[PDB]
Order: sequence, then structure tokens, then C-alpha cells
Amino acid sequence: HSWRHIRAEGLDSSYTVLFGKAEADEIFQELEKEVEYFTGALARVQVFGKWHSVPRKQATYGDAGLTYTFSGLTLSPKPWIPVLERIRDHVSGVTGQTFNFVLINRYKDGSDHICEHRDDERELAPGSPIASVSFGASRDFVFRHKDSRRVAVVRLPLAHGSLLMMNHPTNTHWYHSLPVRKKVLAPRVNLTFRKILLTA
DNA sequence: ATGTATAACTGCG
DNA sequence: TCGCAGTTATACA
Repeated sequence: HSWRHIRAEGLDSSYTVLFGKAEADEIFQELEKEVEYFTGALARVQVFGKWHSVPRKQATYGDAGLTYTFSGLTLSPKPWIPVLERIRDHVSGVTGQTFNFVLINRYKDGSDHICEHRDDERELAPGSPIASVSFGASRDFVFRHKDSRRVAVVRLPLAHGSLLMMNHPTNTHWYHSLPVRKKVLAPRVNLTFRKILLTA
């Protein structure tokens, strides 16, 4: 059971394949059944002064009593469901890391995507990581650095059943997108777990 | 108060 | 197809 450690100036990440085809497939199907995404008005964001709707499908889940601002739109996460607990318990029992909140993204195909984002936030616990889990289609994850100087970009194929671990830094211009890959045709579900403040 | 960042898009090469 | 340039009008640090 092996890990890859990702390092560049300001960057610390740890990719691994947590799940074999045995359960990752079983879980993927159980996710498609049960996960309820946001629709219409709740699936919208304000970026650069306009409202758009997300080129994907989103959901939030978590412990009771929390709120999460996502790009100028604040909701309360839906209570946990048996499959999300089932996963979280596995991640936690392996990473020794607890989480109260997860943000779920379904991408129907290679043009369903997400845009460059800094985790720069004070909504996360003081020193705590972010666990990114993926199921379905293998898709590229991208890290870009803000600058002024020329240091490279970190591309990463996130496979069916794989865990990516990222540390939250308090001072980093590392942005993360998951760009369009037109050639991809299968669906992809992606759950990033977080530890949220309860102050909200 | 005055600076600065933005989870999205289109139109180029 | 893919990546990079340029947003845009409030929001908030």
C-alpha cells in the first residue's frame, strides 16, 4: 500500500490508491443511487461579478450545526448518509484524521469541470488537511503557482478509488483546477473532506 | 477609506 | 483539444 509524496516550493501532497476495484466500484454505484445534488438556484456562483451555474453537479454534506460559503452562497450541509460515513471512517482510520464536512462534485464527462481555486480560507480548522477522494473516470488535477518567477506546474492523474491529501498552508499561491479533458466520456465523482470551524 | 481577489466564461494561438 | 489572456462589479480584508 504505497504513497507518492508531492513537493514543490510551498506544496505538500500525498497521493495513494486507497480503494481496489472490489469496493471502489461497489461504492461508486452506491454513490450514484444516494447522493442528492443541488439544482437550479442553489447550484449557482458569483465569480467576476456575474452569476453562473456550475459546469458540474455539487453537493455538501456534514455534521449538524455548520454553514459553508461557496463562492458567495451560504448553505447548511445535508446530514451524513451511510455511504459517506462508510468512506470517511476508512479515510480517518488510515490517515488518523477526522472530518466534519465534505464537498461532492459529479462530472458527467470530460467537459464537466471546475475552475482554478485557492483554498485560502479561514473557514478551515487551525492546522488541518484536506482529503480528496475520487471514483470513476481518471482525470487530471492541476496545481498552478500565482507568479514574477518561473517554477513549474503539477499535473496529476487521479484514478478510480484514489486519495489525495493536501495540507491547507496559510501562505501559498497554489491554485487547483480540474481542467476540461474533452477525450474523457465516463462520469467522475469527487469528494473533498474538510474540518470546518463550527464558528461559521 | 482604498486595494485586491474571484470555485466562472469566451476568444483567440 | 488544450492553455493562456482578459475579464468584471461587487465583496471583503
